[PDB]
Amino acid sequence: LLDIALKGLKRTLPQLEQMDGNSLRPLRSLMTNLQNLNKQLNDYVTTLTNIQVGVARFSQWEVERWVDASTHELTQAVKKIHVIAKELKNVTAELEKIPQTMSGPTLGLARFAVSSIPINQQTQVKLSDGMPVPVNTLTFDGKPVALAGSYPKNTPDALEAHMKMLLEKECSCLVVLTSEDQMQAKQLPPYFRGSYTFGEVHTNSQKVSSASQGEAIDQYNMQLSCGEKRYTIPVLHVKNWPDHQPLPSTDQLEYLADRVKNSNQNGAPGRSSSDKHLPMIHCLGGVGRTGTMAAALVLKDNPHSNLEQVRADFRDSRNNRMLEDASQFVQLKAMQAQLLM
Repeated sequence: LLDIALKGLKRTLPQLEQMDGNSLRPLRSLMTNLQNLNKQLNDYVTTLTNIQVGVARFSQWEVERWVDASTHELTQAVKKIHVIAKELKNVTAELEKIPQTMSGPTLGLARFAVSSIPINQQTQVKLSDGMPVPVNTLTFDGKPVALAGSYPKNTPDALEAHMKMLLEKECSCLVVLTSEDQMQAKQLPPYFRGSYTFGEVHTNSQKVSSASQGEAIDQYNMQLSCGEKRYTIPVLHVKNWPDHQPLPSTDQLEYLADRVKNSNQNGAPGRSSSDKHLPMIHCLGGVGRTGTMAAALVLKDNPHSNLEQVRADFRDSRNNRMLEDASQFVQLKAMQAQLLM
């Protein structure tokens, strides 16, 4: 059955690949092959096929009533169709490679390759329009703890997706762990500092002098704007946390955990959208320091939590690298000890 869903996909793709805007005024075939394939490969396809392309869904291509629109409104669709097709070439390879584990789809928006920093599928964040982002909803003991991702890739599309997510998921706060020296060594965008326009989203972040005085943290107030929507999310930038290492003292971790918890902490217990009002955390890779920070927030919510289960649950909801590095795990243990004392 896949002999068809593969060849009939190894020819239909290059068709959409080569398509213009008005060249839209294969698609019924492409979806046929996919429906046929319909495991870890099917969920990958389900996600892609579910991305909205014209206030609808690619798995619809009401689309006709919409096409007959402006030259501009069709180019934005074709461009979206190029992105999906590009991704689908992955399924082509996975079949042509003839599947228990599959990272969620990355529309080239991910900073690091999934082969190095994988993205668990079922917990991968998706926007209202179903566009997947390189972020995972870390969960411990069945409950979502934070949105962890790698440092946003330096591309207008990746940053636009990052900000859209911040505004839509209404994250309690943004927590950046990379130092000024690391940011200025890998050229990470200080997107959380000034004013930038990333697509349909505008961001204006002003430093909060009163709370950025300490020699360890710079706090900002970030105002995001998109259409009729507005949303301000506090930002916590840690400057004294060297990569691949724990904080200078166990007290600084606890302090860090406190300020993160004491900056928004909104969100309702047992809420249906357990995906909202969570802190968005990132260092360079969304695994090391990011994992620790998140773990530290777990101990503050409940200092009894089994740190080994925290680690195992963080690995099932993002990847195997969460909390690698013994150095940091030892500090967590120390932290828990004080909280228990």
